[PDB]
Amino acid sequence: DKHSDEYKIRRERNNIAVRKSRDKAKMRNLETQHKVLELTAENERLQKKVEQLSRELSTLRNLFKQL
Amino acid sequence: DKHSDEYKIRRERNNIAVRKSRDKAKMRNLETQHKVLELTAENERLQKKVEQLSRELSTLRNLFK
DNA sequence: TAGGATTGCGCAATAT
DNA sequence: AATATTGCGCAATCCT
Repeated sequence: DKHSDEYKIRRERNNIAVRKSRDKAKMRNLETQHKVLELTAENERLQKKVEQLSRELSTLRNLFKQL
Repeated sequence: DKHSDEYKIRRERNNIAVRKSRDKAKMRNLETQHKVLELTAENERLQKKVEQLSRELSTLRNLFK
């Protein structure tokens, strides 16, 4: 009975739930995009640290090897 | 007119476009989530590398003493 | 069995 | 013209 009164309230409740679910998912996506930005900045920081330490170590090893 | 052949083909083509558009968005969102997993693992790897390089530096510097 | 959460899809207005 | 998006909503199904 798609004309019923009860039917309409059931549909209204689901429509409310749908918007809530969609909002939540779209927010989760936005949070995830933010996480990528955050993780990328951290990845760049770590890359820089690894390079710096690698050069420091290579220089020290060369010193010992030049004895 | 919903009986119009033009209408019928209009709906058929739009339904294809709507589905395509929605699949592309779901794909983009899944990739973004994937990148989080990727970067997380990579950052973990680099951190371990940082720690390893530091141990190697310490070991060598101990030779001075 | 009830009832909210998720998901896929259609429609039609609207944008490109 | 034709395809791409998107607000609104139906219905099935998943989850409590």
